[PDB]
This record gives sequence, structure tokens and C-alpha cells, in this order.
Amino acid sequence: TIYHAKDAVQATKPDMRKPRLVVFVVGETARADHVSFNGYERDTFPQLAKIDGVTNFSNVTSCGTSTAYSVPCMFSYLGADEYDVDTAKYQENVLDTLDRLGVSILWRDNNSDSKGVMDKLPKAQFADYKSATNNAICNTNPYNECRDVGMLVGLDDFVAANNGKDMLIMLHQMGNHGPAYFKRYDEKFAKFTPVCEGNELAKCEHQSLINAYDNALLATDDFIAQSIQWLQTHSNAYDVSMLYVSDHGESLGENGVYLHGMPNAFAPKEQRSVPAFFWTDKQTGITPMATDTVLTHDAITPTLLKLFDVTADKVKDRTAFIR
Ligand SMILES: [Au+]
Repeated sequence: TIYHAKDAVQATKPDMRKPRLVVFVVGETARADHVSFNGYERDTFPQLAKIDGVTNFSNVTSCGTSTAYSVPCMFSYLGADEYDVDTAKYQENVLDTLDRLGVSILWRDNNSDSKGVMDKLPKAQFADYKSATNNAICNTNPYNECRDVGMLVGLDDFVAANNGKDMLIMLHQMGNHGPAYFKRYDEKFAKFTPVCEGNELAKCEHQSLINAYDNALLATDDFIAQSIQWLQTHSNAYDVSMLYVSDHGESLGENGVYLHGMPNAFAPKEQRSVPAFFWTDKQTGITPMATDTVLTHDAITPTLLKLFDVTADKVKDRTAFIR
């Protein structure tokens, strides 16, 4: 292991102040420009719109254009300019640090896996929610695909087992993963019709492709809202907050490009312009940065440290999503 934050210290501890409980939704394939709050023509986040204390960040650029590249970068100490995907798994990352400091780290995954981020931590702290052995919400559609909201079931059990400790829960979404956007949401979210249902996306009618994509965002709006509602059930005992950031965007036919994964050197803007949301309860004292702050995935690690009152010199200078 190559360390970067052996100096990290937690300035206040959960025996001397309210324990802190944070959900970090690690999003998938969502584009900033399809978010209502960023000026999109459709109301793709109706439920998040009803919740007080949500900040939408309108200028966030991902570290890369794929899950394998972006996800380790989101938790890295090195920042986009120095990040090396090929050695990321041997670097101390922000979850390693928080775990060393006693913060209970949980990682539930309805996407693939943590792309190496959790590899140094006990395997019991990672749970596969793509399978009904863990996920109780899979038989709600014709494909029997486990839904992101199932990652919230049994979270009370985890909180009860970590009573009084600081907790950081990562929920790795299936989200808007393509090509089969139409599979990504239950029928209650099929608001925009007709929808593309083919694997050759260039052969779908463009509007029908957009419709499937936007319906998948409605299901993610629901999942994020439900995550906040779950946190709210613990707000008297815990200082609760929710961070959402997508791993990358998506091309939807611009210049004949589909899906993602374009190398950064020529990646179109749509693959790197991602949404970010931050919610916190009024008791926590956490203050969001300005909604239009120029931000990147580099802001994630200092945000997670600040949420737990941790300082590490490697990122002391670094802009976060919060003050
Ligand atoms: Au991804």
C-alpha cells in the first residue's frame, strides 16, 4: 500500500458529539444536462425538488468517462491530474483513511463492484445487491432486475450494529447504465413514451432513446429521495447528510457517439458533465458551497473528510462540495 494521509486526524469523536451518518450515492451514467435543476426541458427530479436542504451543483466534471476509471478516482487522494488508474488499487484512498479513524465503512453495490476501492477492507463491508440473496426488491419488473432502492432495506440493522459510531454508507447505483435504459426503471416511472428497447442504439428513434434515458433518471430521483427520507429517520440521534455524484455522463447520439468510455483526450462534454447533489439536515452545521462552484470529482475526497471532521494535509487546499 502506498499511503497519502497517515497524518489524518479526527478533530472530534462520536463519544463527545453527535455521531455522523452519511450516505454517498455513487451514481451511474447520469448527465448534468438532463437534470431539471440544470435547465433541462423535462422535470426529471420531481421528488428531490420537494425536499428542503438539497443543493444542486451545476458545474461538475468527472475524472473520466467510465466506471473503471472514474470510481477509483472519485475516492483517490491524487486528483485527476496525477491519478493513475493502473495503480489506484494499491493507493490508500479516502475510505481506507476513514476506516483507520474508526468510521464504519459500508459499501452496497447494485452496479458491478467497487472497482478496487474497497479491496483493502474486510470483505464483510462490501455487499452485492445485484442478487436477491441480498436485495429484496427485484421482482417489481418483467426482467426481475434488482432495484437500487433495495439497497436501503436493512440499513436500520447496520445502524443498530454500529450504534454511536460515525458511519459512511456508499450505495453504488445501477442508475442510468446502458445500453438497455428501458430495463433500468419500473413501470411507475415510464413517464416519457415511446421508448427505445433495442441494443443497437443508433437504430432507435432519437426521441425514444431520450425517453428511455429520462425515465431511468426518474427512478434515480426516487432512489435519492428515498435515501434522504431514510436518513431523516435517524436525524435526532445522528448528524445526517447525503452526497450524490455520477461517475460519468453519456452520449446520446451527438456526432454519432453513444454510450461512454471515450478517452479523456477527445471525450465529448456530455460524457464528463455530471450531476451532483448534496443534502444535509439543519442540525449538522455543514454548509454547501455555491451551486455554480467550478467542481470536479477531486472535490469528493475532501468533502467526505470534512463531513467527518477529518483533516489530511494532502487535500487541505482542495475545494470541496461543502465549506
Ligand atoms: Au459508469
